[PDB]
Amino acid sequence: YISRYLTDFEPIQCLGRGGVVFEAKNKVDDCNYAIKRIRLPNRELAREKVMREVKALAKLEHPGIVRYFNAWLEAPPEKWKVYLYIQMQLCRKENLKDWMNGRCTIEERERSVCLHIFLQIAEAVEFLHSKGLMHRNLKPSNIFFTMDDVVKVGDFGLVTKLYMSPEQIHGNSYSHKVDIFSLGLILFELLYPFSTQMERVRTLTDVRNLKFPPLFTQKYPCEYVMVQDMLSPSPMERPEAINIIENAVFEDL
Ligand SMILES: Cc1cc(NC(=O)[C@H](O)c2cccc(F)c2)ccc1-c1cn(C)c2ncnc(N)c12
Repeated sequence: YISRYLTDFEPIQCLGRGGVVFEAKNKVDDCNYAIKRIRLPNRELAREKVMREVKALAKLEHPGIVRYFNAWLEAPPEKWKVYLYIQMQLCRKENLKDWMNGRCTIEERERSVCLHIFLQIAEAVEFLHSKGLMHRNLKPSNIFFTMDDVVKVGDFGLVTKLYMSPEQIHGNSYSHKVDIFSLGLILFELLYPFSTQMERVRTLTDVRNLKFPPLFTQKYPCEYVMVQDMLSPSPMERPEAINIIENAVFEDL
């Protein structure tokens, strides 16, 4: 037995860890892809549950969704069981976190470029919600850029907490509102740069509890009302993905 992945791609490196994610140039077409290797569940309703998802995911086409290419199953003989591969468009190694941690002044955070980036993330989330799907992984380490500076939501589907909503932590991610919450923090962190890791944690932890820096509440007064809405502590209160994109602040960017 020889595995499909090993014959057809020469691996470059590992990009992710949690399933594993590799970089690998396909030999036929000579382009480098992001490849997610999941070890599958051993049960026969846990297997089939997943395989109904890869079917629904592979149908997704949107500008904020990393471009899909292929999926295939393998089952090799271990030396001492059944891995699923997903070939996805490779993305720039510099994610949203990197981008933010490299621009720490109000000046390097232009109000125009920031709202632009955020809208794309919001529009991608609108799409997924309208398809009856939810992200549940919105956070800067997992918001990406394409070679051509297009923003993409990161990995989701196929089954830190500072960007998780409360219910998500102690509950069952119950509603698609958990994504509205995540967007709130992300919008703030874009418009209010940090100096130190401590500052970031202390201030986000506070903004989870609606304790905002007054300098922010002054500087961006509209944005403040949005981030408040998006954080409304009773889930059912928060806006819908659609409502956020239709907010006045997004007009003639
Ligand atoms: C591994 C990975 C997977 C996805 N999967 C999906 O969106 C989503 O599962 C999906 C599947 C199928 C169709 C469909 F529409 C959507 C998105 C992003 C990355 C990614 C992570 N890391 C660390 C990366 N590093 C460089 N490039 C990268 N693509 C990545």
